[PDB]
Parts: sequence; structure tokens; C-alpha cells
Amino acid sequence: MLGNLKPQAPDKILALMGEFGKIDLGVGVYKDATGHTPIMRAVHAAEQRMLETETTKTYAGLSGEPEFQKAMGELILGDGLKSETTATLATVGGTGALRQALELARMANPDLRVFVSDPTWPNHVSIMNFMGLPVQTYRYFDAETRGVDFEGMKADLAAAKKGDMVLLHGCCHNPTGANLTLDQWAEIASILEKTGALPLIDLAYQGFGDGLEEDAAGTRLIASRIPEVLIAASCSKNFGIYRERTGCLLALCADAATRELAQGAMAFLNRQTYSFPPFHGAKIVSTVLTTPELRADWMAELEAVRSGMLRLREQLAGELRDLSGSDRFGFVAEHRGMFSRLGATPEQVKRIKEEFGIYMVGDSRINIAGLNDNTIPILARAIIEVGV
Amino acid sequence: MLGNLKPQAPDKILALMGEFRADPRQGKIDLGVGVYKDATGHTPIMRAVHAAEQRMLETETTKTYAGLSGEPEFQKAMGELILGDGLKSETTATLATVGGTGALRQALELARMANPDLRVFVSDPTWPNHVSIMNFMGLPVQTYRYFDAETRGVDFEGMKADLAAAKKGDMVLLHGCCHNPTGANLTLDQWAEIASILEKTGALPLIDLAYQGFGDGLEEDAAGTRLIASRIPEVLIAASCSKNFGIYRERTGCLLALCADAATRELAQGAMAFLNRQTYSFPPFHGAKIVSTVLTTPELRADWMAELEAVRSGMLRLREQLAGELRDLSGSDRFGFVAEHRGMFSRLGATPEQVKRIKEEFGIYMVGDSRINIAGLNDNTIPILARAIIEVGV
Ligand SMILES: *Cc1c(COP(=O)(O)O)cnc(C)c1O
Ligand SMILES: *Cc1c(COP(=O)(O)O)cnc(C)c1O
Repeated sequence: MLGNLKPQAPDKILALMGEFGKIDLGVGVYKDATGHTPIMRAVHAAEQRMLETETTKTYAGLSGEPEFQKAMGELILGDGLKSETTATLATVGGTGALRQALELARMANPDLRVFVSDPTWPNHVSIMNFMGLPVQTYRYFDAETRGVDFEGMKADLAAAKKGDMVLLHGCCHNPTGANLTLDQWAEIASILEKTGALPLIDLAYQGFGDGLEEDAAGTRLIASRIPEVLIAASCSKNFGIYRERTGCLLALCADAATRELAQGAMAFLNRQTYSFPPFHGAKIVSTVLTTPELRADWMAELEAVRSGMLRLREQLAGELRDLSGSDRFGFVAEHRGMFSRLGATPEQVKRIKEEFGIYMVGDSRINIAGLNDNTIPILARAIIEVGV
Repeated sequence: MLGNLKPQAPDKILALMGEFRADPRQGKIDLGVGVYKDATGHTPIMRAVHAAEQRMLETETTKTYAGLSGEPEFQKAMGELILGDGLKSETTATLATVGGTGALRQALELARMANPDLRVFVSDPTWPNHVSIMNFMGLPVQTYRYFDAETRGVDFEGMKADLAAAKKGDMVLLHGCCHNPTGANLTLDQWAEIASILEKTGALPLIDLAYQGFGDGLEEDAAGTRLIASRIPEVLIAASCSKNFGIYRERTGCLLALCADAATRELAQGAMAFLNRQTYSFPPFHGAKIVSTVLTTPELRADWMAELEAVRSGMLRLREQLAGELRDLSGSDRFGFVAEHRGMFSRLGATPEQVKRIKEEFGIYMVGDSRINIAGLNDNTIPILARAIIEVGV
């Protein structure tokens, strides 16, 4: 039996995590000045309170806990949360939210295609291939301007037929760092409504872009326009609870009847995959979000992080500038998120890691959070010497 | 498009729970629960577990991404708990999953990858979530005789006669111990015979281990699992930590893939890691960390085993009380099976009419297939339940 198993290729990001004074600029995890990803204050306070209040660990709810579903929905959709038409499913991280989203959609439409961005988070395509779902890409990144090829994106999306799904990153686009503006989001809304394609929003960095509410702007706009939308959210990054594996899937529907259908289908999906969703991380989130004192502190720490990285971006672009007179490496300061695609060709990347000891994802994706004024100059010279 | 979604049926648990909660009767009983409950009808958090969570709170510095297939401490601690000294890492592939269910689903996916023409054989009856998962995946499900309705024991001749029809490559699902929902279990000699059948047919055994420690003890409950692990070169084992550790909601379990050689081990381990990544990526840390901490910390380990021990003994004497009550009431040893059955559950052998006659006449609720939870009994309940059984002529 097991001997017939075909060997499976390594994951882009996770691979370097293993192959890793070395400078780690790979895996999408935030790190403080001392190269450590700390446990957020509000999070630590939440767990302390949990240990004291919980009296049992019995089987809880199949789709998660009501407190979690309600909290997450308000965080993402703000006052646009139409409870009577929204289904919520607690999942094993954002990745699980995506999988469940793909399974739900396929159940409803056995003949669907998925339009993903060029480029996009690698696991998006691996999972789709695994499920056997036909993937279609759409122009998003402009390797020249290092921005978004909006004209090409609209061009490609216009072909989406009713029944197709279009995957968009709610904010802080992994791995490019290039993002759409609110006006651009409104145009996509037009396209989606004209074509009737079901949009699936990957929301894994709410808080790292321009703030909690602003980062959700595009998603709230799509939800206000399109009658049926899917949102897969991850609590890993913005709550700093990566290993807890907590996130959720929101299914926005047109009528209260369809909601019940989807909610049941969602609950069924958990049952056939792993039964109940993990409680610890979800419990942490609901505790932070529902406790005013804890929310305020969380918001503050998250704001501090976002600002820090934004401060690092200026520095990096500045260093490179001094090593170029006055040119092109400014995109770094315009990119919003935790990643930024440089441009270093495949061979250039390997050379940098094997010589300068700095690990960055093959497609030149660098994690700006894992950098500081003591390593920025090193990176600056490292990429300068690697030329082009 | 979501409106063209076929309506998925509700769990069923909730329905029974609602029917119960709605009953205005003051002395209604609920033996349909699927979790352990103490004398006061509560599902406590085990001591060693509460101590582990405290240790973690005071010693953990980060919650970054950890291991894709679980943590080394977890994998080793679990593997040794289940297989004891018979564990050989060079051939054992391990994967941390989201609960036992996750281990099952990942086992099915793994085997289907290895053999697309896989057929699964499950017992009659089995944990209903089993067939459900298989149906969802579209795997051919075959059944083998198991529960003898007249004696409430194992119809072994039927089991082996049916299992003889399994072909090389097919998968056979065995409950390692405390057969859910029947309570009827195989003896080591019967396991030895099953081993001979599996060897002869070349079928791959999938062992569901969700109650190690609830039957006759830790080592005793793993006996059958170990016999097969040594006899059969390729074995898959799906363990759960929900019940024996009382961490139901944490969602902790693991899939062990025993392979014929080290080359196959790396091949299996790589595929298992791939499977987690394609489903939900990294597995949940908390519950697994609690477990490994308890198993590796001597003081904790000891306290945990002592608490499990007490729990097992309590349910066992509770079975004797009921069996004795029935003995005095029937004037026969007809319900002696109650005392022989091991586990948290037991099938009375009552028909749906009987099950509902008991409910409407006695206020005692139970699963439609006459499956009761021994933990839901006590000195007050046993007398009532004993009478109900005799009264409806079960
Ligand atoms: C982090 C991330 C995910 C996955 O988050 P998990 O909680 O780790 O599963 C999904 N999509 C994108 C774009 C991400 O950046
Ligand atoms: C309880 C049980 C399971 C479930 O374990 P989880 O950790 O809750 O998924 C699996 N199989 C059997 C036979 C069980 O009794």
C-alpha cells in the first residue's frame, strides 16, 4: 500500500523555513527588533483569565462559538453585518477557512473555476490542484511599476462567467505588497456584478496595512454591492496566535433561507473533516474582542506594529536610494503589508542566500517585519552587489 | 449559487438534546450523552491537564508557526503511549491531527492516495461518523458482522467469515478497544485470529484508538493494537486524546503510519505533512502541548494515570451495580453482558419501540439504537433504569 505513495514536492515558504549570522526574511511572521515574534499583551491576559474561568473542555459547538462568530463578523464587516443573511464557520486557521470555502462552493457548483491573482499565495494553487479545481489567473502585478496592472486585471476578470469564483486579497497582498485603492475596489464590484462571479476574499492581514477599519474597507464595499460573497479570515497574524490555528469563514447570502442552507452545509463540512473546530485560539479572540479593556490594548499594540514596519520601509528605501543617487527602489515605501517583492531573478536569490546568508523566498519576496536598522544596510549592500 | 445547495441534515445529537430539554418531567434521565460525566453530572478538567495549562502559561514565550506535522515531543510521547517498547521510529511515520476524527479522515486520504481502488470494511455497527466521512469521500463501504443482537457480544464467526472476503489493498477498520457503540470487545486470542486473516488477505488495518485507558487500563487497552503492529508490517492507527485526557474541545489526536521500511516511512511522512498543509496547514498546538507535557512530566503523568484509573474503576463498579440490580430484578443472568462490556457505552439490545416505550413511560432518554452511557448512571438512576428495562420486556 504505502509504498505506492508518490513523493510530494516541498512548499515554497515552508521549505526555506527548514533550510534556514543568517538573516531570515522568509516565512510570513512578524518579528520585533530582537528577531522574536512575541505573544501580544491582550492575548496573554486573555489566556490568564481563561485558565481561571473555564470549568470544562467538553465538546462545544460544531460551527464554533456564538461569541466568536459574532465578534469576528463585527470586526470584519463592521456595521454592515447583516446577521439574518450571514453564515459563520469557525475553522482551523485561515487556510482551513479557504479549504472549507472551496468545498462549499464546489458543492453548490460542481462546474466552477477559480480566478487567482498573478501572483498569489502559493498554497492557494496547491490546494486547488489537490481538489482538482481548474485555476485561471488574472493580471495583478506590474513587474515594471511594481504596482497593480489594473487595466489587465479588469481585462481578465471581465471574462469570468456566472458560476466562477474570483479570489481577491482583502488587503496587504501576499506576496507583492501592491494593493488596490477604494476606487479600484468599486470598479471590481461593477465587474463582479456584471459577470455574476462569486468573490472569495482572503482576509489574513487586517491591521497590518492602514489600520483595522481601513483594511476592511474594500471587503465592506464588496459586501455592500455583491449579494453573495465569501470571506475567509485568519487570526494568526493580527492576533499573533499563529500556532493556535484559528480563523473563520463568512458566507454572506441574499435571503434568510439560503443562510440556513449554507450554515448547515458549513457545519457538515467540519463534521466530515475533523468534527469540532479548535477552541483555545477562538476563545482568546472572542475574549479580547468582547472585553473593552483588552480590545483597546490589542488595537494599540497592533498600531505600534504597523507603524514600526512602515518606519522600516522608509529606512530601507532610503538606504537603497543612497546607493542609487535617486531612483526606482521607492516602491518599497508605497507597498503596504509585511511583504514586498523585490525583482531579483531566481538565480540572484539563491546567490544571496548561499553567500550573504540572507533567506528570502525565491520570487524575491522579503518579509519587511524581519529587518531592523542593524540589518537594513546589510540587505542594501547585499542586493546592490548581487546586481541584476 | 449558494441557493442550489442541497440541505445537509443536522447532527442528530441536538435533536435528542432538545427532545430531552423540552420534557417537563422532573425525574427525566439522559443516557444519550457522548462524553464522560462525574457523579454531579459534570465533565471536569483533569488535574494534570490544569497543571499543564498553567505550566504553559508561565513558560511559553511565543506562538509562532511550529511543526507542520506536529511537535517531536508530541509524536514520540503518543507513539510510546500506544505502542510502548514496540515502537520503532525508523519505520513509524507520525502526524498531529485535529482530533481523532481528523486522524481518521487523514488516514482515509492517505490510503486513497496510495490505492485509488480502495474499499473500506467497517463493523456492524460502528461509530456513525465513520460511514459519514467515507460516504462524503465516495469510498466503497463494505460491512462485516460484529454485534450479536441476542447475546450482545461479538459474533466472531460472522466477523471472520465476512472479513475473509477482503482483497489485497482493501482497508479494514477496527476499534482498538471499547467498541463504540456496542461495548462488546474482542479478546487477545480473537485479535490473534484477526491478525491471521489480515495477513492472509493482505488488507490494511485502520485502528481507531479513542478510549485507551477506559477499558481495562492503558497497557491492557493497547494490547490488541500492539499484537497487530507486530504481526502486520503496514498498519495505520488513529488515536484520540479527547476522552482519555478530557480535552474534547482542544481537538487533539494523531495518525501513526507503521511502514514496512524506512524508505516507505519518509514517503508516508512527506505525504502526511502535505495532507495537513492542503487541508488547514499547521495543526493546533495547545491540546497536543498539554498532552506531551503531561506525558513527559513524571509528576503530572502519574497524577493523570491515577485519575484515569479512578475513572475506569468507577465506571466498572457502576456496571456491576447495574448488572446486579438487573440480576435481582429478572431472576436470571440475562443482562450479565452489561458487566462484561468494556468502555463508556453499552448497547442494551432494545428495539426502537422498546427504546421509546422506556422514554415515554419512564422519562429515560437514550440513543435510538439502545446505546447508553454508563457514566450517566448513579445510585439514584440505576434502580430506575433497571426497572424500565425489565418493564418494557427488553
Ligand atoms: C497567513 C495567510 C494565510 C493562512 O493563515 P493561517 O492562519 O496560518 O492558516 C492565508 N492566506 C494568506 C494570504 C496569508 O497570508
Ligand atoms: C470519540 C470517538 C472519536 C472522536 O475523537 P475526536 O477527538 O472527538 O475526533 C473517534 N472514533 C471513535 C470510535 C470515538 O468514539
